[PDB]
Amino acid sequence: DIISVALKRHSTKAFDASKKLTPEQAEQIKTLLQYSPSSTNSQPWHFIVASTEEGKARVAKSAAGNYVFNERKMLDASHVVVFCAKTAMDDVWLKLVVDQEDADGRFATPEAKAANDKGRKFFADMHRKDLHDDAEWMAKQVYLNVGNFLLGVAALGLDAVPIEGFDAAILDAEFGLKEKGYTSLVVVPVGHHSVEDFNATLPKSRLPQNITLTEV
Amino acid sequence: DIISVALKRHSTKAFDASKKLTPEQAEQIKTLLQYSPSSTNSQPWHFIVASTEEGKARVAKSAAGNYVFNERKMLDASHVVVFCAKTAMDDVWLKLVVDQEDADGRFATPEAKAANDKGRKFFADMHRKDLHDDAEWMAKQVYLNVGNFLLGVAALGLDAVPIEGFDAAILDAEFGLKEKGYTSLVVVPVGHHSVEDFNATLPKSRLPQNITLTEV
Ligand SMILES: Cc1cc2nc3c(=O)[nH]c(=O)nc-3n(C[C@@H](O)[C@@H](O)[C@@H](O)COP(=O)(O)O)c2cc1C
Ligand SMILES: Cc1cc2nc3c(=O)[nH]c(=O)nc-3n(C[C@H](O)[C@H](O)[C@H](O)COP(=O)(O)O)c2cc1C
Ligand SMILES: O=C(O)c1cccnc1
Ligand SMILES: O=C(O)c1cccnc1
Repeated sequence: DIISVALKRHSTKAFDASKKLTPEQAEQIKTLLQYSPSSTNSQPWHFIVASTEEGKARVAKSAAGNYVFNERKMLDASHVVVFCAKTAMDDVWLKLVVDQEDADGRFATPEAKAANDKGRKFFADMHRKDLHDDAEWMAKQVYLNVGNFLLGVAALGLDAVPIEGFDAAILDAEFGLKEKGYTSLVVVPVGHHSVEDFNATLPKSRLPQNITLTEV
Repeated sequence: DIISVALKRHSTKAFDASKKLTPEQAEQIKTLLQYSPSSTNSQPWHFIVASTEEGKARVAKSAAGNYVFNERKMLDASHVVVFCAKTAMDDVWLKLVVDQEDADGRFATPEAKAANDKGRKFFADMHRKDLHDDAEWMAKQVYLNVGNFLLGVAALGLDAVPIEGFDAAILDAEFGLKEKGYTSLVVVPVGHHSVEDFNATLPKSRLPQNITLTEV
């Protein structure tokens, strides 16, 4: 069943502009985005969900130059999700997280809450103060969300395609992302594929496990 | 249904060492590892699946020290997956990939294969030659694999826990990954939680959508 989803799922190359998500599906994809796991529950992300013609047109502006070939996808799909990562890990965000966990009832005592904050604060520093790779660290969490989203959407019976071929400088500018602390990394149009999706009937291809997998 | 899977899964803090994956499930998680999508279908990864007592112990060594809280999870879980990313993208691997799609029958003509090879190399060179984010780029694809794997495993009725808290240098050394061209990124113990898993009862917590998601 889930393996069936994983084996039949595919990157749609063309969407049917007349096929939309049901209001229920639309709510579900947002839930998928929100509840993805992340290191220390950092959730260093922001998402832009374009579902209107005007909204999608703005996103598609990022599909120019060498990426015009991805424009149709953004324009024709039902919903287009823009996965964004924070550009820097700050204490105000760290406090926001632990406070949400607290409001959600994950701490039986203030010291348990302090212990959690110190733990998160410890790995955040290791990345920003020591390794100096917090941008990459948070960007990795976003991709993990993307991975969770792609399988999820497929299990909902919806078509989608993860997109890296777009101009992030344009996309960020179009939504003032940098001046808000974020930068776009991946774009994911969602909907139903059209008869023009040649990849819907092509066999899936992956390297043999004897190359990529070792058992011990 | 898959939404329920997303809302119900949780990071397992303790596993029951007596609860092993069935031969079928052990095979499904590998299928899961293999079929994750990736940019350009480059599949810049290698997986180490430890299931014997000795193998899991070797992986566990990487958690000794400042990551002791993650050590038990690695010894008690039925299967422990180590997600590794290629450390550099070489033309041999690009050759291996495009030849697999060919063997799997994704190209109807030689020009199609060449055109695909050309497109894949254009983005590979962009990352290695122009952006020099070659390693981070492949690492991100591995995380996308992780995200897909965590949802999939959960939908399989299995417990798991993503782990960044481990010494990658130790792990890399134990399995001679550096000379092999890979580096460990995240460890994922899979199995069934024991009554010791205090996180199986705590409520899940996530930041509000009114701050993380913009609709247009
Ligand atoms: C992070 C990421 C970015 C990618 N970019 C694009 C893109 O810009 N345009 C496109 O047509 N496909 C894109 N792909 C789609 C596929 O090339 C890869 O998912 C496919 O070759 C492996 O196939 P399948 O997804 O149908 O299973 C990307 C995939 C991932 C995971
Ligand atoms: C890449 C990554 C690394 C993480 N590392 C660890 C770890 O080293 N130890 C641990 O106990 N939990 C670890 N977590 C689990 C989380 O703190 C958890 O994903 C999060 O707080 C949200 O809770 P949930 O997974 O139960 O939904 C990690 C999560 C991700 C995605
Ligand atoms: O999310 C956690 O608890 C965590 C993440 C990285 C390292 N150690 C712990
Ligand atoms: O997988 C692709 O086809 C792809 C990935 C990144 C950028 N452009 C195309």
